[PDB]
Amino acid sequence: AQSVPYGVSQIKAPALHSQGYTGSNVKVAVIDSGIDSSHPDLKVAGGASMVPSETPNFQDDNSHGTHVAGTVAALNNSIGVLGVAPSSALYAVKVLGDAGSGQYSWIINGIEWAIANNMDVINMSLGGPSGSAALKAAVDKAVASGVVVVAAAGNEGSTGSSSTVGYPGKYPSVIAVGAVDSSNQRASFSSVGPELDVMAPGVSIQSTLPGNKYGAYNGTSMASPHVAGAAALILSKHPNWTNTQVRSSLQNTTTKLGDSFYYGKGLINVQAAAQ
Repeated sequence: AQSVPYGVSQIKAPALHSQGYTGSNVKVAVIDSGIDSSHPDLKVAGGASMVPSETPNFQDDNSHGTHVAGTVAALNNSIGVLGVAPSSALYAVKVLGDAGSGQYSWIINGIEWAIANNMDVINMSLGGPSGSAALKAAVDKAVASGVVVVAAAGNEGSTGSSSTVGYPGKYPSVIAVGAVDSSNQRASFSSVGPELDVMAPGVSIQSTLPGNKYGAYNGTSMASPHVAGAAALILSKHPNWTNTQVRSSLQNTTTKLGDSFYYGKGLINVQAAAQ
């Protein structure tokens, strides 16, 4: 029937959930490649595409769009699983190409559109080994206005001690998510860096998949979605709170996991950060 995903209880959205807050009047933009709107677990509120050749923003070939948009917010009924901002207003913003189309200029005008309709929560479960002057220009802008910009830190590992968190995650106005498992070990593929902010549910995180389906993925970019929603709902309770009031209540309440550079602050606790 309907199933609670191991990472959702493990941070504790459902403490906030049975408290009544699910992020009804919150919006998370899911900055990926799509979001099937005929998926029985998803209610998408709207969005757009920033990909030139891909009309529908509600066409996801690459499958990750939908996958991600499900730790964030699958159903509330008797089918599939259980999202973690299960009540958000969710904005399908497309900037990825099928196959994996990487145009940085797609990425930026994506934050944009996001700025322009008042997004409260921003989620980018992408990034790369090179940056760009603009990227981190905008990146500043969304938080400036008052958006909380949340990304995947990235899926490298070590390479000695320098740092494999990628862009826009490395740029400090962002909350970069490292993956842990249910035993709060950091996943061998989770990037390491100074610039690593918190740790989250990234291994075998099962979510929504097109054609009446669901499935599971290992990703610094499956954790990144837990993280974004704790925040919704943080906001749902303290909807008056600043974009910064919020980062703060997030950095300083996790669960400590292990040295800062594999783990960051450790594990994000929705119930501690919420109140």
